[PDB]
Amino acid sequence: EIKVVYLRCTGGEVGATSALAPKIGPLGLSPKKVGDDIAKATGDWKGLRITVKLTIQNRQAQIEVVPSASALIIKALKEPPRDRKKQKNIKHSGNITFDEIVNIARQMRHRSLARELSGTIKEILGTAQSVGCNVDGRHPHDIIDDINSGAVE
RNA sequence: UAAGGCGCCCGAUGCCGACGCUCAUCAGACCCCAGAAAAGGUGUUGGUUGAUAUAGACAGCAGGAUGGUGGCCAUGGAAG
Repeated sequence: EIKVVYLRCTGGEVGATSALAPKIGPLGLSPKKVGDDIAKATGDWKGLRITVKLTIQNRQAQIEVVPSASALIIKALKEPPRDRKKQKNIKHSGNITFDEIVNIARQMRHRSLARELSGTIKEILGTAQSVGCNVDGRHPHDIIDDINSGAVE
């Protein structure tokens, strides 16, 4: 029977304290094989958590990845992924390109949960500061960039 | 007449007294004088000052009460 389950996975980094045997266990597939297939499928994040769905069947489960608007910004921030020790105050420092902002805006538009494309850029800029980064100036300046200099199609 | 008094002891309001204030399960009641403070009261009576009201109050009841987002630096999970 077709069943969907949502897992806030670690991504490519394989987890030791797993919460996968509580859910997939009564469904049928080996939860250690569950943890191994998810870590191979996401891949390109390798440092980030993604809320991925698992469209499971009776014989084997399959993988389809759903990135969030906050999940796609930290993806573009090319930072070196570190070791397990996880040094404190990792809060990111860098510059994001303005083309990538429309790239999620077109991606959020295809996911079809938003305002028209003009309104998509503000709800991704409203989360860019929630990611904790700036584009040559924070969203206060981007409100200035939104009005009378809108690069919207 | 003074200072004191004038329900009764106890002489004098047995004034058609005036206007208020206060309810005390510890009421209060006249210099020296014989007993109380800080603090507090949505008890009640005054005031002071500043805001709210046909561009609609204050309660009251009944309705949205979400959303990018189940935000992330993330803690096994924290999605108000």
